[PDB]
Amino acid sequence: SRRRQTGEPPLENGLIPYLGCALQFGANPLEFLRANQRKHGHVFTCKLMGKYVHFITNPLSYHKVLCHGKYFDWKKFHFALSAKAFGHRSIDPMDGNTTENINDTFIKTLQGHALNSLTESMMENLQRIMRTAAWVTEGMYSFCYRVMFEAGYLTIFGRDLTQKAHILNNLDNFKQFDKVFPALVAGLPIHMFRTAHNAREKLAESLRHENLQKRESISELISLRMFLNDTLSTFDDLEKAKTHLVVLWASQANTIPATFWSLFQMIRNPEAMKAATEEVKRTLENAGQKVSLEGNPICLSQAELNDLPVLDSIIKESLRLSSASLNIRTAKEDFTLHLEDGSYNIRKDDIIALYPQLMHLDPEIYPDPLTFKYDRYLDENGKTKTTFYCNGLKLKYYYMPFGSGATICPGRLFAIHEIKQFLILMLSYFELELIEGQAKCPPLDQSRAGLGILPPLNDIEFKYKFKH
Ligand code: HEM
Ligand SMILES: CC(C)CCC[C@@H](C)[C@H]1CC[C@H]2[C@@H]3CCC4=CC(=O)CC[C@]4(C)[C@H]3CC[C@]12C
Repeated sequence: SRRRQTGEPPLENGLIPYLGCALQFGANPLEFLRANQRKHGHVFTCKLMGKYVHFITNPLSYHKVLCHGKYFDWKKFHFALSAKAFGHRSIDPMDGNTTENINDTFIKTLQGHALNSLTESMMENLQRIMRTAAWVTEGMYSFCYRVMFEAGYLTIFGRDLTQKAHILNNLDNFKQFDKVFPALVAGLPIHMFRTAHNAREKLAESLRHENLQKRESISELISLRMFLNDTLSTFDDLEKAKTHLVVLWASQANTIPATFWSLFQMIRNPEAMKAATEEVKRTLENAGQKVSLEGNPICLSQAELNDLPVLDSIIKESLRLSSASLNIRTAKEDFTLHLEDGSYNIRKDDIIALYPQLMHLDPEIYPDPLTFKYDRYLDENGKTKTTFYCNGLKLKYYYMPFGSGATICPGRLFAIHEIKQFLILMLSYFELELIEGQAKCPPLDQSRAGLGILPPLNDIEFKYKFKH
């Protein structure tokens, strides 16, 4: 076994060989870390699934970790996770299967100019899917899944302009595969889950280059990713298809619960709904956009979308409460980490992690942290508030659902645009209400801890009726 040495943080080895604290950590991730915070302070080491994870819990120490250091490796763990879960060979250039910098691929196609067409495509696709008036009762999460999945799929992978059952099949397959994702990350083989195994292979088949080339309006991302698969990799046809499944999962898995919580919190709070309705009404008027189901589709520019402070605040506050990401980096060699709490010795191949849900729900940073306050990221005038403090010091990192530094989601700008577009269209098309307005906020499904946004454990019913 491993023993704590000179300078090294307090070590918690756990009661199980290999797993260590994994079981206890999985049982209640936030309370497990909070209990270790009381027992060991802001810096402690946990043996998890064969690894030794140093947790940095002081929000004032996040900057020393999120920096581009010569001792950190921020790809090796992610690349391995992807390989195991999606069933492709190593995408690490050191392994010689590809020479592609996937980070460069994502930057080039999810940001800058590429973002314009991608944003424009999402708005067209959403409107295609969403367009005597009667009240339709449905599960809010079920609704958000239908709408966001189909729109997201068509925006990223283009349209087959030749078929409704096929969209429904991909939808169902994705639900079946995504259901066992926490187990796949843990190390359990997909073979063990027959339904999910078949689902993953069916998803992969439809994303083969031969099937993708037959589609209209493919994203610059996938068309670049196809080109680089052929030019810079030695992957087989199915492996190439599985690299597109990684991108499908990445574009859907966090957007769907993110969309649910934003929609839910906006309707649940009458104050948030009234403000958002007025903002969308104001924005559409100034852009000369008329909401008509039979006429021409609405068009909003990136500039118009980025100037929605109320919606931005609603999304940010929705993510603040539901984000459960695990910010990880690995030690390249043995070194000493210098933090506000002290100096700690870290060994080679050790993991240095952040669980920013500890910060998002910190009462010292966010007063009444478990309450949804729609204007939490707004000032007196109604402009985005970027100043948050912690024990007197102004915080550089205060909101991290997409991560930060080099370990940041490249799809963040698109993610916020597509949620905004869904909310704009939902407010413009329908009259919205809940089955039980005075019903409790659903508990977060903790089985998805470390994988991004936590979905609700149980779905909430809601009603919608198109406007005249
Ligand atoms: C609410 C929406 C989303 C959330 C909260 C989210 C969150 C994240 C987080 C936390 C990571 C890992 C950050 C880290 O390295 O510690 C990540 C990675 C990534 N996300 Fe997002 N994401 C979202 C939407 C999207 C969308 C719409 C796309 C579209 C393509 C996307 C593409 C990716 C990709 C490709 C990576 C991996 C980057 C790399 O390893 O090189 N994400 N995202
Ligand atoms: C060309 C492809 C093979 C690119 C591969 C991208 C892989 C490495 C990326 C895409 C989406 C990323 C995940 C996004 C969601 C996420 C949230 C977290 O809080 C921890 C890290 C994870 C679990 C990420 C791990 C690495 C993933 C799976």
